[PDB]
Amino acid sequence: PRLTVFDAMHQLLESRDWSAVTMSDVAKAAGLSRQTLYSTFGNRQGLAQAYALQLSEKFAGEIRDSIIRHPGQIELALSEGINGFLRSSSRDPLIRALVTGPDLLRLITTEAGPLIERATEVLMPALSESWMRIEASQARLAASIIARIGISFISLPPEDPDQLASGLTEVIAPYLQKVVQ
Amino acid sequence: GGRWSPRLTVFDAMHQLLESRDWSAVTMSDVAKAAGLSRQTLYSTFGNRQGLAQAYALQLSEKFAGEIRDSIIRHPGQIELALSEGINGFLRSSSRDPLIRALVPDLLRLITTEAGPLIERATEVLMPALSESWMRIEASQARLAASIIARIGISFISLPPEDPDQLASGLTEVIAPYLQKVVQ
Repeated sequence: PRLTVFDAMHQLLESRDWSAVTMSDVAKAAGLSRQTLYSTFGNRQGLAQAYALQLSEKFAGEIRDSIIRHPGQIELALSEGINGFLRSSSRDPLIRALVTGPDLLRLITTEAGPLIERATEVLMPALSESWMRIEASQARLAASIIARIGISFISLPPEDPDQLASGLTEVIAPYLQKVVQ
Repeated sequence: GGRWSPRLTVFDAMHQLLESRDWSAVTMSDVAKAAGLSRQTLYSTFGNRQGLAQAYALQLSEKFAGEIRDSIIRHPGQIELALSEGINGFLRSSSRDPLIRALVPDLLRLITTEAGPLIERATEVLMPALSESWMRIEASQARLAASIIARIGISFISLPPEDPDQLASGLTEVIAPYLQKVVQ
C-alpha cells in the first residue's frame, strides 16, 4: 500500500507541477487502484502529508546513518549527516516545488509537528542507544532542536549550501561532546 | 528616542488595532485611519497588505532579537543566565503579540517561511549582541550562531512549543556549550 506510492509521486513530480498531479495519475503510476489510494490517503492533502512524513523519516535517517558510520567522531558524523540531508532536501521535487510555487504545502511545513515527531523518533535512538549513549531526556531535547533547524533549511534554503552544514556542525557538536557517555 | 517616524507610527497603530480585530478584518483604510496617515502615504511607503504585515514582521523580528541581546548585556559573564532569560523573554513577547496570535493565513506563512529578511534583521541585532558585547565572539562565529538562533526562534512561532519553559531551558542547554567554546 504505502512505500511504492511515494516513489510514484517523486518520478511523477519531476515532469509536472504539484497541480498537474491528481489521484488518478498517482494510482496508475504506483500500480494501485484508485480505490486503494482514496481509501488509505484521502485527498491530495493526505497524499502530500504522507510524502512529508516519508521525507521527515528519510532525512532524520541520513543523520542517524552518519552517526552509526562514525563512532567516536562527533564532528565528522554530523558534518556528513547534515550535508546528506541538505543534499537530499535539494533533490526532492516536492521540496523543490514548494520553494518555486502551494498553500497546502506550507500548512505541513509550519503547522505539522507529525514531521518533527517522526524525525525526533528516528533521531533520539541514534543519540541514546547508539554509541553516544546519551540520556533519553537530552536525546529528546537535541533531537527536537535538530529536527526544527532541519525544517528551517527546507522552508528557506541556505544561500551557502554546505558552509551551512559546516557551521551547524560547529554549533551542535559542543553540546553533544558535553552530554556524550 | 522617538516614535514619530512614518514606519514606527504605523506599527503602533497596527498593534493596537490587532488587539481587537483579526488580521483579516483589518484593511489599509483602517490602518491609515489609526496611524493618522493618508491611504496615499501607506501605499507610498509599504506597497499593499503584504508590505504592511511584512514590515510589521521586521519590527517583531528586531524586537524579539532585542530581548535576547538585552539579556546578554544585562548579565555579563553569565552565559547560561543570559540565554535562559533572553529566550524566556522572547517567548513571552511572541505569545503576547497580536499578529502572532493571529497566525493561529497564506501571506503570514509566506513571511515566516519565505522571509529571510526576517532572519537577516534578527541576525543584524543578534550579531553585535555576541560579537561586540562582553562575549567578544569573532564576527565569523557570531554571524553563524546568530542565524541559527534566529532560525530556531522563528521555528517556535510557526510551530509553538508544547513545553512552555522546558523548551526555553532546553534550548539554553544546547546553545550554551557552543557559546562557552567561543567567549574568548
